[PDB]
Amino acid sequence: ISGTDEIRARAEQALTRCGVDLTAVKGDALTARTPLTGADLFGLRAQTPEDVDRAVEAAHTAFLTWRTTPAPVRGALVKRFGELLTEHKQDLADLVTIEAGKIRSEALGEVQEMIDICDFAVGLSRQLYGRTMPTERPGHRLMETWHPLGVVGVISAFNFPVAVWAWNAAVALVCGDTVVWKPSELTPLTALACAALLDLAIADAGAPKGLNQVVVGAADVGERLVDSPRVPLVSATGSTRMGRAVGPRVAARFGRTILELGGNNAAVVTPSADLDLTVNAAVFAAAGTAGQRCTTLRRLIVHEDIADTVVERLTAAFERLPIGDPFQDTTLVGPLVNEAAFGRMREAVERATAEGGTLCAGGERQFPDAAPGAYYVRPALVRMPAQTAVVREETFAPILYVLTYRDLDEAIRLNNEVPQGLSAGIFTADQSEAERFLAPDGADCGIANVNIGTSGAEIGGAFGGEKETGGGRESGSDAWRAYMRRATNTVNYSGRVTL
Amino acid sequence: AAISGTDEIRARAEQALTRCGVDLTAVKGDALTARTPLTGADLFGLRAQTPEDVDRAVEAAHTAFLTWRTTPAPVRGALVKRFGELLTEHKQDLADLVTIEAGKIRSEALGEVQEMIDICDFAVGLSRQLYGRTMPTERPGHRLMETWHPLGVVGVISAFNFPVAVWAWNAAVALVCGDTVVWKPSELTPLTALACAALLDLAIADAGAPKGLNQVVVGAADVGERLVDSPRVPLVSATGSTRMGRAVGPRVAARFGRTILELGGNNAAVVTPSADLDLTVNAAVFAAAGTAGQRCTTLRRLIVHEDIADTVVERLTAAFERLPIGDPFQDTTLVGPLVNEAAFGRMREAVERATAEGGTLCAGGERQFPDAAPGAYYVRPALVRMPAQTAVVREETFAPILYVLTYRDLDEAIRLNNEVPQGLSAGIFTADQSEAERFLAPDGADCGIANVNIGTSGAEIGGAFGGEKETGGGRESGSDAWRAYMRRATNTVNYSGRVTLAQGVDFS
Amino acid sequence: AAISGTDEIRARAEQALTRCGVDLTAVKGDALTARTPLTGADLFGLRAQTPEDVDRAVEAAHTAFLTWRTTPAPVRGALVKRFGELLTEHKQDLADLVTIEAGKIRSEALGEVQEMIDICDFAVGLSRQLYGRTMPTERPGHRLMETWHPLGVVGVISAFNFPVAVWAWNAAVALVCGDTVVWKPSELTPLTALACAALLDLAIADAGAPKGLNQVVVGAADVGERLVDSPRVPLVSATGSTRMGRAVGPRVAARFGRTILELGGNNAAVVTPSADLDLTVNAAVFAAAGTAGQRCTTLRRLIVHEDIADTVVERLTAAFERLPIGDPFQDTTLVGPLVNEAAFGRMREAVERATAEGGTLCAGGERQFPDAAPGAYYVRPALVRMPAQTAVVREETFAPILYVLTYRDLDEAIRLNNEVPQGLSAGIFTADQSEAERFLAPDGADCGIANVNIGTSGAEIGGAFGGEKETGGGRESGSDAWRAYMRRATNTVNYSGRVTLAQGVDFS
Amino acid sequence: ISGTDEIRARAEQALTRCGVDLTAVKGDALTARTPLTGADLFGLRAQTPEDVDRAVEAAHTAFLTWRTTPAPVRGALVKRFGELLTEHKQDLADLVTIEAGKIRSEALGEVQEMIDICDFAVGLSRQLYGRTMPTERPGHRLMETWHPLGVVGVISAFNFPVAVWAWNAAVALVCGDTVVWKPSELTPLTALACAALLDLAIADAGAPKGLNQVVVGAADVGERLVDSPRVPLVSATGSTRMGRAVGPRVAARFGRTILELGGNNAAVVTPSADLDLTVNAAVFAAAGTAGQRCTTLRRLIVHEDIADTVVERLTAAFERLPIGDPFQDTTLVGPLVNEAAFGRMREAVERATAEGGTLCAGGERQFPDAAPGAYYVRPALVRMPAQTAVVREETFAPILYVLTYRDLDEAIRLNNEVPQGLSAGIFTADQSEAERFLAPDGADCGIANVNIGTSGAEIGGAFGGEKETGGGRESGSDAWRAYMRRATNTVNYSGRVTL
Ligand SMILES: O=C(O)c1ccccn1
Ligand SMILES: O=C(O)c1ccccn1
Ligand SMILES: O=C(O)c1ccccn1
Repeated sequence: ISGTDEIRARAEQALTRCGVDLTAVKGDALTARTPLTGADLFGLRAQTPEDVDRAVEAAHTAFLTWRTTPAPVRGALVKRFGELLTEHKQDLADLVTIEAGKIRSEALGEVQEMIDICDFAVGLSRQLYGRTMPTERPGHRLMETWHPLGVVGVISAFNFPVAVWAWNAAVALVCGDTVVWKPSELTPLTALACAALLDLAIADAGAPKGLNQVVVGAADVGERLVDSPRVPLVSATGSTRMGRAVGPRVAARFGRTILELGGNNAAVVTPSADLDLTVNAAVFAAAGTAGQRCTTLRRLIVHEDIADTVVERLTAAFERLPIGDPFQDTTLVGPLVNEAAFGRMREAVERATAEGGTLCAGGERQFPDAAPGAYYVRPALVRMPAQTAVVREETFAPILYVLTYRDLDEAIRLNNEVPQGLSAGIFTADQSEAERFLAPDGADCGIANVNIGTSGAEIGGAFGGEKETGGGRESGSDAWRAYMRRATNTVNYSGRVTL
Repeated sequence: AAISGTDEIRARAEQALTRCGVDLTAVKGDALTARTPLTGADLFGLRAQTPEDVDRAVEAAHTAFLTWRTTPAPVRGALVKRFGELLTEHKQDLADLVTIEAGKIRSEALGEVQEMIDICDFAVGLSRQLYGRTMPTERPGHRLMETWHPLGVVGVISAFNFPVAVWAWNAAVALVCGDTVVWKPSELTPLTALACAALLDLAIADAGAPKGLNQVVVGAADVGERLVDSPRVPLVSATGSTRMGRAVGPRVAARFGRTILELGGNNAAVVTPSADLDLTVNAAVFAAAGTAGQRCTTLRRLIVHEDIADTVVERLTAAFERLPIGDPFQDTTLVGPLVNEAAFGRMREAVERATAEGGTLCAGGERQFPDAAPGAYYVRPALVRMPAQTAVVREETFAPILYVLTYRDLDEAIRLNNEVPQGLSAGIFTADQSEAERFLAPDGADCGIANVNIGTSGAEIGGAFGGEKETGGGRESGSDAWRAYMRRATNTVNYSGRVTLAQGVDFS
Repeated sequence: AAISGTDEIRARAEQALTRCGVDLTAVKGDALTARTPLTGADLFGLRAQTPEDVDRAVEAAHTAFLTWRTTPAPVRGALVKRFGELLTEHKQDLADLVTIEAGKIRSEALGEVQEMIDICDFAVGLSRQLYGRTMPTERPGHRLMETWHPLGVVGVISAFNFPVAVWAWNAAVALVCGDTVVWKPSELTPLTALACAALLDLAIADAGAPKGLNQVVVGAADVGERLVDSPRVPLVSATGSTRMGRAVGPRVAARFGRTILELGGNNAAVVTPSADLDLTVNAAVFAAAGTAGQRCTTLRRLIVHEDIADTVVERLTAAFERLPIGDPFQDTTLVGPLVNEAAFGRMREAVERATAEGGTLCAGGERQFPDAAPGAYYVRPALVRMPAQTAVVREETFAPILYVLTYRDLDEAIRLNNEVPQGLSAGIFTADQSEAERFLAPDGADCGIANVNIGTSGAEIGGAFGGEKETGGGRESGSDAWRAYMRRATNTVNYSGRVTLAQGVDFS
Repeated sequence: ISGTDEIRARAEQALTRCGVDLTAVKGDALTARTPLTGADLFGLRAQTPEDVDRAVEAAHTAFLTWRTTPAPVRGALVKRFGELLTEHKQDLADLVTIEAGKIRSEALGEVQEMIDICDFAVGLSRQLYGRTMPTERPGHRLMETWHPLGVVGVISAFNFPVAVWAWNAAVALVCGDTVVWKPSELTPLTALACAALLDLAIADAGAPKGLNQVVVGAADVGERLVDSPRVPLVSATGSTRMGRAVGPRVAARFGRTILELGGNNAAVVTPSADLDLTVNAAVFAAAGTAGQRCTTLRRLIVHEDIADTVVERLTAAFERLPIGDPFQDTTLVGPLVNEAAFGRMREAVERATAEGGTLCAGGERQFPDAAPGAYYVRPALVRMPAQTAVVREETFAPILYVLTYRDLDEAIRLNNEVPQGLSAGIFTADQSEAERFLAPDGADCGIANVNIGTSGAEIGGAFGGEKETGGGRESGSDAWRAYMRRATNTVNYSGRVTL
């Protein structure tokens, strides 16, 4: 396993290359850390709640200029940012691996997501389409226009520490908004590097300095951002608890929220499923990112006629998964984020067996003496007699519960029964089963796929889910509309009014 | 003036209800009462639903939804078409009930029923659209699309002032979107809702549609609160005063539900030096005094350039003095009564406070013929010239009070428009091309509706209706407002038989 | 079988025309004749328009357009709503005329009239949409939008086989788009057009709309040609055989006009090894034999996997032998007559040539009860097994002939589908998820309509209807097909008071 | 004036820098030329009609691969092309000035149009939106999809020798089409440079070589392209004669055309017009590019109450226009393209005075001895008593006809009376007049603007016009739909059919 001194030097190098002034951000209030060894990297300055208020003030002042800057000019800034991200892709990806623990190929993919949404937002900057339409009034004209909203508060999580902010910031900036970003306390360095690169693009563009600001600190900092009367939109990604904080209190001040609170995602495996395809897809979606994606596969609903062979094949695969240092290309499963994540995983597996389940593979901590402060775990495969309490309540860990069904409508009911609703997949060769799964009475999730897993999503699609996932959408399609305000304009050019 | 008697109003209400298919014996009772602002009197008592009845109604609506959501949308549109035909057939009867319960003049009552018919026609068109998207995917041998699906039971909370059109907007759209509806009408206007529901129930019977597609729950606040709190109601659409917002918005958010909120406006019009004054005075009177100042879109603030402020006030003063106030069934009437005594009280307190904050009462504000209908509150709309936009101006009163403010620079007029906490509609009267465009620009008026040379009530079925800030953010009726009634799904379909292998490893 | 007599048909036609408001005395004459495929006989003579009359009709339609184009689209929609109500009222009468002139069975005639009603409902929705766009501009202090405007007079050329629905698609959409219409119906089906126009003229009178919004011109080819050549007709919508294409397309292009061309299809269905054979045989019979093979969307080629080809042919042979052929007014009839003797002649020549090109006639092809109605051509649909897709298979005959081809690899079936010069509709019958998606993929079926587990007539109001290659490229009815009836404008609005100075020089 | 030897060396340098192999393209069949001096630069190889057939075959073979290449991957090629255009912007702009004669600032702007449509097309590559919509059939699903069309024939003109092709090629390539480009015989070098840069992007992307090909030659080459049965779309830009060739014969083989055949564009000047704004706007739109834009202002319809002062101000401005070498930054008006252009201009002015008009300014050839083979002319200002034959028939030269009106509806009628219909503008301070001009009974053109001239257009808008302009649209909004084919798909998953 990579040494902590080596990791710290890599982090400082990447930060410096991305334009971070290490002397200016170091301090004693917070500590950067790495799940690779569990070690603290170095101390950081923190922001206070008054700092948040000052940051919102600076973002709002920037917004007053940015909102009348033509959207194609705002797109030119985002185009330049994408060029800088391309130039520093490896440096940023190193920070993503160091702080989030994800393997390098996934860290590079996450940085590429940033570049791709930049390119998409540059296209959007000439669109942001409203409508023109007839009016019933003679000698009048009617249209619908879209306008910049204001300061956007972005709350992101540890597991996608750069892509979620990029989704929000690339779209928000092209929409004429400004951004105040509160990253996860677990992943501040990625955010500092992102912000420094964007500040460089802002300088090159001659744009206002307050277009984007990062606030580093604990829960009190994020609370102050959520409560700000000058933040009309809060975009929050995290686990379910973040909804009951953020949603209601922003609603209480008549603000808007985009909430994406994770999922408890299932795939249905029908009798005609290609089992090699299904096993590969399930392994990648259940074990990838050590089960720490919003879209992670956590429930496999398998037809009773193939359930035994599917569990046998998955058991063999799970026993073969390469666990290790996420900087090694041979690794598929890196570490969990911290000790509490490991403890919660162990507690879920213990509860599952007490609720009648059978642990088929995985669950054991790997090479603890190689890094006693880090938690490398083999993903767990648990066969369950029913969708019990532990199955319905998501644990943010690599645990794949296997359930059986006979009738497709019951598989759909099992998919839909849980409180979350992010993504779902069906593996089938049957044309009708595929369509039934995607029909109005099929899977109820925001993402519903055929013959690809629960992480099957891309930039051009709206990303998000239903029920306790929170209802928000980000990235593609017309998700941008949540960052602007609609106006309906009637124009009288006839000189008369009804008497 | 001569005001209809309560007994004459009751007889007309009962005739209208019977013609619309309501069983008077079944809906009458002793728990609540129907009433009329025309005299302030109770008409007759009504049976009420309990909170338990609300839960039963929601569960029955959900059962109906389980069938309706797989009924093809064009077939769902056929039901709405049939309902529109019944509304057309009973337009006069329903308009009678709107005048009786809301107090609005006959022509406005007819226009509100026509709004229902028009949104039915619009929703029938939508029933073949409800467009999602197909789009490229980056993955070879895959397809990508976005689809829209029926959401579930929609709870509709409506207000006294548009007792049929708001529900119609929500129900016509929700039904073609595959949703079902539980409607809590205003405690002040139950009869209009009973008549609407009876006509829709006839359409449902004619169509062979599920019986639980729409239900009216008649009750007080505990009935409405139970509807808002139901875990089986994924969307609550609420129209009412600002206080409905902090109620409904956070509560529904707390259970991961969706809301559409339209909580009224404090709407302003800017009058520039080049304004056509005949056009402007007519538009301002209609928008300030119409519906006795009880529209969400009512004109409450007039922001007039200092060069023409004196002549505009003179003309408005004369016009307000000529307003015909009386029984809303008489064709001569332009201004009917306020809804109840509490509305009159709040109006008088606002006018008194405006004069204490430095304002000058230019016209109106007095109760008319109080002895002719002692329980009813007919008032002349008030015109108040204000030296600044003080607290009483920024706090909207649901009453016909028009505050006149002066400005010099257009950016000051825009700031005056935007400074209030509401944000429903705004208008600018100008002959100047650049001023009109500046008012509508991103740094212009901040409202959900922003118009040129038409007042703050200038809106129509085809546009999205709603506003910003404390108005609540929701949109109803036109454009793609229907998307709030459905859930988006993003679908990736793999037909390649292959998946990307993580780290190149094949686990098979 | 028992076939209605010409005199009984004429009496029913005259009753239907009178009920729809046609003045029989005014339209009768000696220039042309109405006829019926049920017996092949002339019904009665009609007055005809001259080419000069066409120019007069176009100029009158243009005068109407000058008023209609500034009539608000929702008001234009109200006219179309009224027309839909009259169509609903006279559905049976109009369907009688469709059966009499086109020869299609009662249920199909009723369905075609219902298509008219449905597109009216759709167009009423469109009348509040006709959406353009608003979008950012790169220029500070400017605004940018895209608007859609009424185009002008639309010339509609329709065919005998859908004598009312095609005009309805064009007219309902054109009218709400602010256009006016001059309609040249098939020389074979004038009475349906006279009845439609009389009902629309009543709607126009009820609405107080301009009288020249729609006119029917009754004539031969010189009347149609004058319409196509008119410099006052910016859009010609033409439905007919392939030969209508090289006529209309280039001529209208030569005067910088626009065309919508839908020139029929040579439509195929692929039957894969996993196809549900009961579903497939029923769908194939309905799509091949329905309307006596005289739909633009008729199934003419069946591309069947070699593993199931023998059993599919056996089942189709038995089904074709059981088809009930007879008078289309009898409820027992599924297959009515071909339109005329020339259609029968071309069918016999194609079947004879197919057997000479190596094919095997499996069922049908014979004229039924020739002595019962000697001037009418009732035929049993032909089923022909072909060893290859030879010339006669690639050249479509407007007759019920189903050619059966075999394949092994799906890419071969797709090539067989795509190899013909027409490109209207295609279908695949399969239980396999990947085959269904492959058929619809960019390298799949090349047609304008491509379906899974539904035949080649699987289309509906909400979709754009039309095809590719020699089908002609046009789209009608649903989605945003309406844009072909309007002109796009891109509007930049400067409110900044400034312009970019070329080379920085201020010439003022 | 720049010397021919200097110009030739600049052209060869720019070509080489853009990757052109000078030995491979030089020949004896055609000659490159420059309007700066009228001189021939050097000889070029030409293609034969069989070469066109071979090029179409190669483009079609490329199309069979490109049409299943995911559109976002096709967008990555266009993104790379835009980067190469940015890198070689000055080199390409030099070739545009040398061949088209336009001043360097306009040549740079035209190359920037290419870069901007590349960025827009990269956004489109994740959109290309069809629809999903309800079906009336129980247990069915309905959608509308868009598919690559095939080989696109592009015919461009001398006056925008790179931007028009870029509009067509960036959109076509993202739409999965391939391109065969026949540039103007007058401007082959720009096309060779564009094609070489795109071939470099294709090589970097690993894309098929036949995605884009240039065919250099005379009318027989373009005719063979237009007639090809494997070219389903022809996009043609040029003067009106190109419509009656291209439109009807492509229609005769059931192909599709996009036609943009220029304009006879007018601006209305109302009594409340800002006259400083109007004079500047009119001078730029009438005299820019020496009157050789499709969007050039050719008709000024001025209210009678201000007509005298507007003509006086325009006369003064026209007398002050800087005519000269388009490589000199002081130049506003460069040369006309060739002697025939000058002759046609002179003939139009002579006809205008015979039809009752008064030449107020301009029309004289400038410094002929400085370059006897080049035609530098001062733009002509002609006051006309009515919209006579010469006013209604466009001459591709800087001639601005001044007409008077009193009632706005008559100004609109004068605007609309001509056979072309590309662009129109109104200069007014009056809110109602502005809206009346843009209303359904207002200006009939494809582009209709307020307080900006007839060249007021940009990437995000659909570009094109009505009537004899030809009806086509290019560039923005959903112009891309003309490059693809619509499919309507009904999917039955219920297992049943109506009996
Ligand atoms: O305030 C208004 O103008 C309004 C409110 C609801 C429904 C219709 N109109
Ligand atoms: O061929 C068809 O199926 C068709 C043609 C025109 C109108 C309706 N249907
Ligand atoms: O005439 C114009 O302004 C034009 C023409 C083609 C491309 C860009 N601009």
